[PDB]
Amino acid sequence: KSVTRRNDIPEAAASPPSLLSFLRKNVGKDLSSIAMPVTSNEPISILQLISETFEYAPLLTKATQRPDPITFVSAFAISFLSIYRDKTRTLRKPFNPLLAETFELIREDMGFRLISEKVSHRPPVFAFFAEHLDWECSYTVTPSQKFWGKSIELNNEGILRLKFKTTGELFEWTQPTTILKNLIAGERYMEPVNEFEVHSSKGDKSHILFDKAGMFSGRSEGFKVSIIPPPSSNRKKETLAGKWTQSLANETTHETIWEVGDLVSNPKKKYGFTKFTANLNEITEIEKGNLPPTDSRLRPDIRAYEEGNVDKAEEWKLKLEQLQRERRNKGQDVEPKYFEKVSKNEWKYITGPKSYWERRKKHDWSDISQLW
Repeated sequence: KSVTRRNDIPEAAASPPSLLSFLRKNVGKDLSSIAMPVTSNEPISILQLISETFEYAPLLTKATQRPDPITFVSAFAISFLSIYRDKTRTLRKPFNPLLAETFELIREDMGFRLISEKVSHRPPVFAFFAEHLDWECSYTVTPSQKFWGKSIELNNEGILRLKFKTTGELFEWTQPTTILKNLIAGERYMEPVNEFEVHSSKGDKSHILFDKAGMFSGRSEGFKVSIIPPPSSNRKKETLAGKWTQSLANETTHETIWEVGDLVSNPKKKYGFTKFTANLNEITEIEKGNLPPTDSRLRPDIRAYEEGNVDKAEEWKLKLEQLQRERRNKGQDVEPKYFEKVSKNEWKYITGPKSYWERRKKHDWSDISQLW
């Protein structure tokens, strides 16, 4: 089957405040814990933002059908950076999810479904489990940030664990470090820095290096990928090259491996959102009447903000934060329901009759409290 998606969002209803303005007043605790006006946000939650990691999920499906899978897994690993191609996207940040807030994403068109939940508040920890007939991916992540004096370093702490359900081959990697520049003056923007590697359980390794730029060459957009197969294997060494803002190709054959999709119309007025981003917070026939009380699509502050009702969005943002603080101080914080902690910095999807997907089949949410 299929569903018609909006592929668009209302234009931003307010001008973007300056992040630096808040950094100077909160010298110490960074962003995630700082009381920010709703105007500093974009209309999605962090769970929805991280779900964009799967915008190009078909690359994973293609990987399970190719002899050199790490080439496509590498493309997939780098692809998420493309959401920042329109610098407008770097002006605001997603809403901080509430503890126990969830976000499901079923994309029949790409053959996968994803479920996510905020499993810890201090520090923030988000758990993700994406499944396709031929692959699945787990991720326990904690976003982090540290200003270097003029620029801020952004990182997602946690290993993305991909598993081919066809062969069992595993791939792992930590998302690359990115930097937010021009916080003082000019047009703010983000760019990846340093390098990172993707590792296969079969020995293969991929080394991704981003071009260095920090004084003239403008925003760094290019990168190179060196594929190194293990010895005694029939796979050979290969190199890939491209720009995370546009495409990636095999340097030897010049064959295109990945290309960016579309942004919404007039993106400068719509947070620089991709069509995929614009579709994250939409309730379609897929979700209607099937969501637990905790889905990000049900948050009133995000919804009001999306629809341009700023004053109401601010009031709701404060209200949700206040309700959570009250629950917390009483020692009555809500416990996550769909993931279980297996170790330090590692959560795992709970299977069984009370799993998210099993509950969804029968609207079994009677034991799920209303966070707002």
